[PDB]
Amino acid sequence: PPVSELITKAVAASKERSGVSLAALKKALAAAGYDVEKNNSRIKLGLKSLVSKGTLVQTKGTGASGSFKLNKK
DNA sequence: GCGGGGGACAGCGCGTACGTGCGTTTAAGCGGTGCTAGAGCTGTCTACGACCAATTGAGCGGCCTCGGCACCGGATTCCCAAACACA
Repeated sequence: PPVSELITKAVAASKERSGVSLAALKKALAAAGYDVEKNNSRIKLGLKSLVSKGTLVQTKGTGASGSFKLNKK
């Protein structure tokens, strides 16, 4: 399954008012058996694609270093 | 021993400052010349310090006193830690 679903599912499972950090996303995907080490660069890209698709709102920071929430709009 | 909160450490981004490279300029390095100030050595003779015996008073041990400082309690003050009002 593509990493955009795994990320969206992790952000939905950890839904809050702040927003899953990249470190929490790493932890959730690793707990989901996804190798976050080798494919970290893929994650940053896929995450960026999800922000560029507007599917994730950046709530703090800039780019992948930030916190993110599912764009309910 | 325990609760917790701040700091250490991890991850990311970015932007500019440092490394690499190239061409030009500059002055370091080398050699060579010349001059003279001063370092190094020597002889003299003289004032200056070591040595010694005698004198003595300055300093050291021993006693004694009191005041400066330590201590205690009581009052004064001064930073504190969130909670509140209000943005």
